[PDB]
Formats: sequence, C-alpha cells, structure tokens
Amino acid sequence: MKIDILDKGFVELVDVMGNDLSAVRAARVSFDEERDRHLIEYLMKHGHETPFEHIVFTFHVKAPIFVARQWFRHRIASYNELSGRYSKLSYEFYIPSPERLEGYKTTIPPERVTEKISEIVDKAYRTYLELIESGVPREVARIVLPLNLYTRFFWTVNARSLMNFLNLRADSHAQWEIQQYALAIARIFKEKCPWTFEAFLKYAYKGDILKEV
Amino acid sequence: MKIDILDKGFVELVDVMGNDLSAVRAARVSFDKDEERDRHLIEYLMKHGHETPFEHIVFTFHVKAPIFVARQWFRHRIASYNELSGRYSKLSYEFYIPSPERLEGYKTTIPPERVTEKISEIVDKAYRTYLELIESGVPREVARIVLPLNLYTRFFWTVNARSLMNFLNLRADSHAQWEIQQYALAIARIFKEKCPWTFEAFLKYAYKGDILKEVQV
Amino acid sequence: MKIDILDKGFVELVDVMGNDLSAVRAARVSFDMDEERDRHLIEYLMKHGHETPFEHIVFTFHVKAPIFVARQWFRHRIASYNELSGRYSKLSYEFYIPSPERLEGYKTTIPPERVTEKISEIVDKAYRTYLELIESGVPREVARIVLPLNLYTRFFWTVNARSLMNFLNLRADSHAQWEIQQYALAIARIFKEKCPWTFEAFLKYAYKGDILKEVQV
Amino acid sequence: HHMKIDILDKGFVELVDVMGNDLSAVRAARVSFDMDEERDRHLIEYLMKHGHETPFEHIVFTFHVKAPIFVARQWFRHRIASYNELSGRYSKLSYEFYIPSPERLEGYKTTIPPERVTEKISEIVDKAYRTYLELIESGVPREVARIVLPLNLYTRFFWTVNARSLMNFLNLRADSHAQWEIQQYALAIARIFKEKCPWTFEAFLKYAYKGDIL
Ligand SMILES: O=c1ccn([C@H]2C[C@H](O)[C@@H](COP(=O)(O)O)O2)c(=O)[nH]1
Ligand SMILES: O=c1ccn([C@H]2C[C@H](O)[C@@H](COP(=O)(O)O)O2)c(=O)[nH]1
Ligand SMILES: O=c1ccn([C@H]2C[C@H](O)[C@@H](COP(=O)(O)O)O2)c(=O)[nH]1
Ligand SMILES: O=c1ccn([C@H]2C[C@H](O)[C@@H](COP(=O)(O)O)O2)c(=O)[nH]1
Repeated sequence: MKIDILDKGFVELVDVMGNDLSAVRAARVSFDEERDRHLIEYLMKHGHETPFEHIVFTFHVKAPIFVARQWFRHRIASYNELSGRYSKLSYEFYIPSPERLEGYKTTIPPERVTEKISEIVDKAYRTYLELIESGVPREVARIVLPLNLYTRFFWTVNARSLMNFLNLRADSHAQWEIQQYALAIARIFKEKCPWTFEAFLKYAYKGDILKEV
Repeated sequence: MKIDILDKGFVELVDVMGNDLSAVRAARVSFDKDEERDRHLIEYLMKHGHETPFEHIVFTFHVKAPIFVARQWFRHRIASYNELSGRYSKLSYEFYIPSPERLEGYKTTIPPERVTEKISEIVDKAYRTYLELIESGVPREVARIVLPLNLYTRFFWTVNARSLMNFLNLRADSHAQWEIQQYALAIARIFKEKCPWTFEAFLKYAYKGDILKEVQV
Repeated sequence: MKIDILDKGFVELVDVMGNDLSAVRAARVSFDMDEERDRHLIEYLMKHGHETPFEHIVFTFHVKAPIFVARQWFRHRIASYNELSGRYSKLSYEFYIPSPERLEGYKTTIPPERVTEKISEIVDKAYRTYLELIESGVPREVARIVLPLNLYTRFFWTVNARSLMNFLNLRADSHAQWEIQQYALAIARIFKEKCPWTFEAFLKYAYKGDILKEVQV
Repeated sequence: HHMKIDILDKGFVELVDVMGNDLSAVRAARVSFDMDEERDRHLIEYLMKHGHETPFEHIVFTFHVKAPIFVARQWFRHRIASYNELSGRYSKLSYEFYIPSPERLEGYKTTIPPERVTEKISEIVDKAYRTYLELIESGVPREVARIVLPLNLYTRFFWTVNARSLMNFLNLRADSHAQWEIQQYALAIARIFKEKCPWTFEAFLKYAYKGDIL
C-alpha cells in the first residue's frame, strides 16, 4: 500500500504488527466482535491508551526536509534517514503548485512564485554539483541545498503514538504540506485498524480535518 | 513458543514484526536478499554502535512472573506494558516458592528444606487472610496489600530489538537476581530464533553480560 | 519542604530547576522572542495544547511509600528513578496499616478495627519470618519475598512539569487508588508552590482529573 | 548559568540552567543501600565503571543553542531530551548563515581555491535569501517562502537534557567520525558538562567515553 503526496513524495506501508485485536488482547492480558468492539470504544473514551501500544507500523516516507524537521520532533518513535553527507543527493525538490497560494492575495501571480522557487532550486543544485566536481566533500557542499529537498526515511511507531501524531498533524493549524502526509498516514491506519480508528475519531481525536474527509 | 520459568512462570511469544532483514532495509532506507552482504551489514552496524536500525524489529511477549521480578523488569522504560490489575481482579493462589536447590552454595542454620517450609507457610497464611478479607467485604485494592512479593502476576511486553538487547545486557548477567536471569535466558532463546544474525552479532560485538556466552541459546 | 502521607510515608522536594518563566523563555524562542504578558502566555500555551515548553521545568522528589503504590507510580516511564534495594539492604519494620476510616463507606462483615487487626497480624508474622530467614543465612534477595506489598520503600523521582501534569491527570483522580491519590495531592501542592502560574493554568485548561478542583493545593 | 561558548562563525552554546551536580548522583545512588568526599567520588567512578547510569539522570541541564539547520537536524535525533526551536513558519528569519572558512577545506585538494568555495557559498546563500525576502514582501506565507533557504541557515533552540543522556550524545557527536561542525558543538557541550560535573565528567572520560576527540 502506497500513497503519493505533494509533487514527488510518498508514504508507503512497510510492515505492521497486530490489529484491533492486539489492543483487546493486551487490555485483558490474555493469550466476539461486539464484545471486543465495545472494549476498544470503552478504552478509547476513558483515556486508557497503553493497550494500543501493542500495535506497531513501519512506514517508508519520502518528504521534503522542512516537513521532516517537523515530523522528527515526535520522539516516541524510531527513525532511519538517508545520509546526505554520505551519498550523492538526488535532484528531488518540492515545487509547490500554484493552488498552494490559493486564498492568499499576492503581489505577483502564484505561478510566478512557483517559477522563482524552481529557479533557486536549480541554481542551488548546480552550485552543489559544481562544488562536488571541484572536490568539495558532500557533507559540506550540500549545505547550500534548500529546505524543499526531498529526503526518505523509515518510521516505526505504535498506534498510541501514531494517534498522538494525527492529533497534532491532522489539524488545520499544522502546515498544509505535513497535513497531507498525515491524511495518508490516517488512511493506512484506518485500513489496518478500522475499529481502533473509528473509536479514535469519535472519542479521542482532537484534530479537525479527519472529521471531514 | 512458550517456555516455563521457575515453578509457575513462563515466557510466551505473542507476536513479532520483521526479522534480521528489517534492520538491513531500515539501515539502507530501501523497501524491496543477499545473505552474505546482509549478515555482513548486521555485524557492521553492531560493531560500530549503530543500533537504530534494530529498533524496527518488534516483539510482543506474554509473561507470568513474581511481582519482585516484575518490579525489576518494569524498570526498562523503552517498552510497553499491560499488567493484570490486583485492584480490579481476584488474585489467584499462585506464588513463587524457592526450591531447596535455590539455597545451594549457601551455609544456613537450617536445612534448605526448612526454608521452603517457612516460606510456604507464611504465603499460605497471608493468602488465607486475604480471602477472609474479600468475603468480609473489604475492597480488593486494599485486601491484596497483605499478599507477599512472590505473588505471580502476568503482563504483555512489547519491545523493539534494540531495547531488548539492552535488557539482556543487564538481566542476562550473573549480577542480576537469579530469578530474572532465568527469564532473560528465555527471552534470549526466542530472540535467537527470530533474529539469529542480529543475536550472533550482538553476542560478538555488543553484549555486556556474562552468561549468554557460556550457556547455549 | 516535607509532606506526610498515610501513616509513615512522605513526599519531600529534593531539587528544582527553573520555574514558570523557564517555560516562558522556551516558548518565546519560536517567535524569535515581556512581563505581565508572560503570565498570559502560559495560559495561552496551556489552553491551546502547547505542552512542550513546560518540559524545561524539572523536579526531584524524595518519596516514601508502600510498594503497591510505588509499582503504580513507576508505570510513568517519562521520568527517572532510583529506589531502595531489597537485595542490597536489610529492610526496616515499616508497613502501611490502613486506619479504620479507610473502609468508611463500605459494608464489611467484620468491624474496621478487625480488618485493621488482621493486616497487622500478617505483617508481623511475615516480618518475623523475614528476620528468621536472614538470621539463618538466607540471602536478602530471597528472604524478602515473604514481605507484603504494604511494605514501605523509598525512591528519588526526577520528572519535568509536563510529565508531572500527566501524572496528576491520572493519579490526582478519584478513579485512582485512594493511597496514590494522597501522594498526588502532595505532589500537586509542591508543584503549585514552585510554578503557580503553570499550575493555575493547568487546572483551568488541561487538568483532566477531579479531586484537584474540589481540594485546595 | 551564564556560560557561553562561540561556535563556527555565528553560532554558540549557552548554559541556561542546571539542576544538581555530582552529589545528586551520589545521593540517588545511595538510596539503594539505605545510605565523605573520598568515598562519594569513589562511588561515582564505581557507577561509571560498571555502567550503572541511572543515578546520573538526576543531573539536568538547559542549553540555549544557535546553529545551522543541518547541524540541528543531526542534533534533534537524540530523543531523550526536550526542545523548543525558532519557528520558520511563525517569524521572519534573519540573514545569518554558516559560511565555511577556507581552512575547513584543508586536507582536500580542490579545483578552485578554498577562498572561491567560500565565495560561491556566500553567493548562493545571498540569492536564496533575497528570493525569500522577495516572496515574503510579495504576500507569500512565511511557511512557504522559507523553503528556498539553504541548510546552512542558523536556527536557535533550547535544550534540556540529563547527564546520562548527555554522555550518550557525546559518545556519538564527540567523535572524529561525525561531521566536523557537529564535533565543534559537541566539544562545547562537553566543556560545560565538565565545568558543572567534574567528577562525573572525569569518570566518564576514563570508563565510558567511547569517542576519540575528548
Ligand atoms: O552524523 C550523522 C549523519 C546523519 N544523521 C541522521 C541525521 C538526519 O536525520 C539524517 C540526514 O543526515 P545527513 O547525513 O544529511 O546529515 O540522518 C545523524 O544523526 N548523524
Ligand atoms: O490504578 C492502577 C492499577 C494498575 N496499574 C498498573 C500498576 C501495575 O503495574 C499493574 C498491577 O497494578 P495493581 O492493580 O495490582 O495495583 O498495573 C496502575 O498503574 N494503576
Ligand atoms: O537487581 C536489581 C535491583 C534493583 N532494581 C530496582 C528494582 C526496584 O525498582 C528497586 C528495588 O529492587 P529490589 O532490590 O527490591 O529487587 O530497584 C532492579 O531493577 N534490579
Ligand atoms: O508546525 C510546526 C512548527 C514548528 N515545529 C518545530 C519543527 C522545528 O523543529 C522547529 C521550527 O519549525 P518550522 O516552523 O521552521 O517548520 O519547531 C513543528 O514540528 N511543527
């Protein structure tokens, strides 16, 4: 299962451990859908979230560094990112679409903003390649690359922690770009743990965009 | 996979996510096998202290053990726990009674046999009043306070590979109480079975303990 | 600053780093940044869910409590602990003996004075056997298993303000066992005494328990 | 408090607050045994020797750091810590970037002279910043306009970390195998750690420090 985000990014499921029943089982400490469904809802409305920690996912994410810097602030998880200082960086940058400026009245046409961003990316990237060819080590040359440069990482997180992620990132106050990734994460999560997801939206979700998608 | 520990405890594998290759893919940041090179990478990561890739291998265990063992176990914070509630459940007549062989190598003023008898007696008495209290109408959360530390409890433990190795370093060591050493050995066996390459690399480059290299599996 | 809990327990403040303004500094950095606004800033953070700035306030408490209380307390993983060892020290004769009032509000087949009496009996027999075992040469780590969960233990707790507020939401709640509720009240008071604005803001916008909105400090 | 060390061309590491010291570790450790300058210190060495690191968690520090984003990203990977950072989506970012000096290139035979590399990095940074300012004045949201800024832009953050976690940070960053720039900041953190917790620090170097530059 893979979901494309922004112009060249993505979120794909690598592996998963357990399902809704994993939480049920842990809550009873042992080893009827209606009996289980109801327990899941019971645990969710009373704030008993530890049972949901026994469900874990591993995602493979392709995102712009500026989205990554926000994403990595979630410490109750595991990460492994590509090493920019020990591998030639690919020519992958996030170039917003003109619809990204929609709502904002700017001095210049949104499509012009799109153009200026591409320009910087190119000059920056060329300077980079120029630096490497000259013999300047990667760890140094890449420091002139912009924040929209794409990076990839593996993310392992438990269900409780994932729900913490969505409360903060699947919300209109978060930057739009990461919101998009959050929706993708939300969808994959819903697929693997429908019961836990249903209950989350109803009693614990503090966000606002999932209640409308 | 279920292993018996002590007189009434056990270690059982509930679930597991990934294997040795999960660390390999995590380190390369590529979602796609070459034994030689994969194993070589595992050893490399273990040898240079790059433990983050191993956090992508996760286990969920179901454990039955004495409370005095759980208290030491629960000290490992990078893990998830779910234990039976004594304040929300009638506890079962199950306690750890050390075998006479447990005081072997110790000079005592009474036969090891007597120690077992003394321990078994108080336990029996303590449990007795606990029941009298329950029938009497005394709330469980209050009635169970007269129950000794050797009472058995059960929990679910979800821990990633890295954190599990750190557990082995401290518990699968002769300096840890004998009773928890037994559980760590059981953990190690299951760990060895699921991630053989990582385990071997662990023993070879990072394990700080002293028993996992003198006792098979 | 020491507060007595139960019959022989306590909550004592060992050290503290920062205060309400520590959280103010942190949050400021975000906007490249007062005075009376600082107090209003704290409410802004508390009400809109910006908890990270409070992680910069830290506490170290010295706590004496029954083991059955310590075990629930230690479940809070975002903190640091160091406790009295039952295998490295000769445990002292000190157990939690509920007062008759503890049952007040419960129909009991036997008088509260009786329940109270039965607990003491077990405690005494258990400790009795404990000393006998020790006297006989039985290692401390084994001998203590006959001791009940109402035995008092001591530990140091270092935790930040955000994690502390998390502890209060859960323990400073009538759904938690009465014994730990009492400890939570002492912790709440000390926290109120060191970070009045943060605490005040806490009860008003983020506190999810009940007892702290009816009980003072 | 007070302590401040300058790093690179425009960065720094400032000690904001500290809780406890060596004895804090001694005390915490003592509790286990229900329990002298000579003995207390011998204990700290004992704890380090055998790896009993829990006691050092009762020593906490609060730092104020100003460093380029590429260094900060590496830094934020340390999870047992608290952070608060300058927001690129909430404030107009200043014209401050890490410009490697010519000597940073020493040891490397490069086509164009080091001075030149410095020049070219300065130029690209200048164009990127001007485009950033241009889009800002044009009404483009800050969170969107700052995406054209290079990774050598300076950021600022507060860092609250305990001594054990701090020794963990040094084993990885206080090492020649880590980028030079992170090494410099790591060396600064170590200096302050040393000043405030001599015994713990000195024992660290002797029985646990897995690095090679301290
Ligand atoms: O020395 C290093 C190199 C890499 N990374 C992690 C930091 C980033 O999260 C990601 C990209 O690193 P760079 O190689 O580009 O610095 O990998 C580190 O923590 N330390
Ligand atoms: O109110 C409660 C009940 C249970 N537990 C956790 C504590 C122990 O780790 C385990 C068993 O607790 P008891 O119910 O026996 O106290 O579950 C708590 O933290 N708080
Ligand atoms: O080998 C040991 C000794 C102590 N402790 C921690 C466990 C408890 O939190 C407290 C008291 O332990 P006991 O010595 O009573 O087991 O210290 C351990 O985890 N392992
Ligand atoms: O919505 C936000 C804003 C800030 N930050 C954290 C991310 C960085 O560590 C630092 C600055 O982020 P930017 O505002 O530049 O994205 O604060 C987030 O995680 N999410």
